[PDB]
Amino acid sequence: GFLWGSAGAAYQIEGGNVASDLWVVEHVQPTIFREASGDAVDAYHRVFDDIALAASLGFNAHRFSIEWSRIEPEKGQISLAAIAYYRRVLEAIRSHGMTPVVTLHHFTSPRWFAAAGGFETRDGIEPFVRYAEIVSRHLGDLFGVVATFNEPNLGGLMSWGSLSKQIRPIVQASRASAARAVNSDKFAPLVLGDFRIQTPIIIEAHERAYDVIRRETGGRTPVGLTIAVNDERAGTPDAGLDAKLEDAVLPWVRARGDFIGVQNYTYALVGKDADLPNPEGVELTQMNYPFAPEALEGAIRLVARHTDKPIYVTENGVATEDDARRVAFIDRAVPAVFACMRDGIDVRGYIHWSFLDNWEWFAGFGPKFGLVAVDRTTFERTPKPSAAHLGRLARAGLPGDL
Repeated sequence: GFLWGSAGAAYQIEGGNVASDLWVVEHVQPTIFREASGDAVDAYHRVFDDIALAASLGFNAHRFSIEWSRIEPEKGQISLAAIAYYRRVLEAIRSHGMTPVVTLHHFTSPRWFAAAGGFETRDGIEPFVRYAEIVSRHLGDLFGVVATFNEPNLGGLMSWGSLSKQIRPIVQASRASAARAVNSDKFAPLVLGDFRIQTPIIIEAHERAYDVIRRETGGRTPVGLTIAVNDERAGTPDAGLDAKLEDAVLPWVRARGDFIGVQNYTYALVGKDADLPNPEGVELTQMNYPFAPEALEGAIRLVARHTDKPIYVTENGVATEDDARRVAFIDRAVPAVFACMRDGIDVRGYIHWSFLDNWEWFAGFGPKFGLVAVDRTTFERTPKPSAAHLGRLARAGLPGDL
């Protein structure tokens, strides 16, 4: 049945991911990271409590990522302890009646992989595939739904914003500093790589990993990818919508796969060659883009205009210090999904970002996306009202129409 879940990503919640490329990036100059990820919210130790709490809130699905840097800290060196740890995670999700939604790659890579150029060179396809195979061999029988890559299209999507053009040389500088730090001519974390180079290479790696995963799970597990999708709206009559979609959406939607994971937060006003500034008058989130749950519908519709694949909402949420606003956002976001399904669009789940307040990459711990707050001295969890709220929406489930 329809999935009702919460989401997290390993690097943003687990803590201690020293083997991951973004750690090196975190500790060089110049600095693009506000704040070290460090311990995040210590979900490495608290994950089982989090799973029991999620089940208890009424969710039937649990999205999490497997951190490749734990499984393969050095090239060709496989951590059986990390594989067993993630198997305990999966079995804990199953034990509490939930469908595991597993992300194999969520922005970060092992240091050596970035140092070899990551996905900016086709040499990067082979290791990922092999990684996707190993985990599939060891854990595949417990997978519920599998996304190979989380938002590999983010670079192309945000290349239409002004921020990315302004910060770009600082990002490339910290890349070069990291490369020096690891004694390499290259350091290319996926989320810091050039989307124009990476997009076809990553797509190729996804289709190969797709075949391998389908093989290792006897074709019984949906395998796909997730992409960031705005509600893209024409901001001037000569909007570059066609070009932006070729840059950021269409190649990913057209790749082989069992579904498209739609991850939407807001709308974008698209000019001729770049996005337009935010319309002022309008409420923003901590991420400094408009508060807009209805955008979800647009996003879904957008994807449905260009594929017949089933759609999962693998991320949807709001960064705010005021949880009442998240309650309103959710009360408007779920009916948007329902509208899309009433028009025959095949949506198969709604997964909220995020379960916990966690480390929001460059912005640090500032942005509060979670249904559950965390004291980062004790790592105690305190559910916000929205947690039990969305829980009750999950129990209510689909309307009679659907």
